[PDB]
Amino acid sequence: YNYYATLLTLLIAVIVFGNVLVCMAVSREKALQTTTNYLIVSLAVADLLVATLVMPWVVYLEVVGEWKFSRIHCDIFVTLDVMMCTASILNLCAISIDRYTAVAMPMLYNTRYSSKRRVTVMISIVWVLSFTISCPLLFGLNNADQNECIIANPAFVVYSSIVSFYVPFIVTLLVYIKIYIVLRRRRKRVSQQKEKKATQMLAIVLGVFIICWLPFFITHILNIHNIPPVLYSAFTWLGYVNSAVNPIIYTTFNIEFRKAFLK
Ligand SMILES: CCN(CC)C(=O)[C@@H]1C=C2c3cccc4[nH]cc(c34)C[C@H]2N(C)C1
Repeated sequence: YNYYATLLTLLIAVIVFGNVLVCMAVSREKALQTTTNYLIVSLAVADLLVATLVMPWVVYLEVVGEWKFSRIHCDIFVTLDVMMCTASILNLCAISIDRYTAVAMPMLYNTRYSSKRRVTVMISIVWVLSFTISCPLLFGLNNADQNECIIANPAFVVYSSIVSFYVPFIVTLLVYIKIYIVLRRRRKRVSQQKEKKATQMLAIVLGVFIICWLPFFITHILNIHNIPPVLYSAFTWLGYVNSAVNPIIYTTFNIEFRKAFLK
């Protein structure tokens, strides 16, 4: 099937274009070099690595339908898929925690020396944790056959799905609704279109993260404890589309990012 090549190649190109523009914008503009924007750059790097390393072999699987490369190559492919997707999800959770620090710890957030240490620790933790989650697949824990490159371990699927998605998902959800409650509290305590804008952004980021990743993981848990395969593939491609949409929703609304993208 050569019909998948076009569509999936445009998806890869869209992801690469958006994340590269975010990285170039943050690097070039001195006003944009802040620690929250460095968390955004970490998310963009995760998405760019998804598009560059992981997705091209996923296109190969769709086109050829069978794995005609080495078995160790298949192991690298699956562990890279898990690692980069987990890194993207954990970067989203880190951005949520940073935005919470902005609202509930305004004085500590403003301090440069403490904020640098916080963000360097968060970036290190998310990347190390994604690597440690993905590493057992390198050990031949996956049981793929010679023809096909897939993950056939239900136990690893459940255990990695939990730590990689569910608890960062619950944490991000609780953190964002906490930010919403604090925003409403200060709105009651106290032009005003910015206050509705903040609500819009929280709803948009939550909705994108729910729609793109939740169906895939819930389908995995339901499967491991029948459903057709085409929607399974589409659910995986939705998770990949998360990487396409993240650099839009996390930068294109902010004005300073728009100026850099125009320039
Ligand atoms: C069809 C077979 N493939 C391709 C290698 C998968 O199932 C991939 C397995 C994933 C997976 C399992 C378990 C935990 C996880 N966290 C993050 C991901 C993940 C990414 C996720 N990708 C998108 C698909």
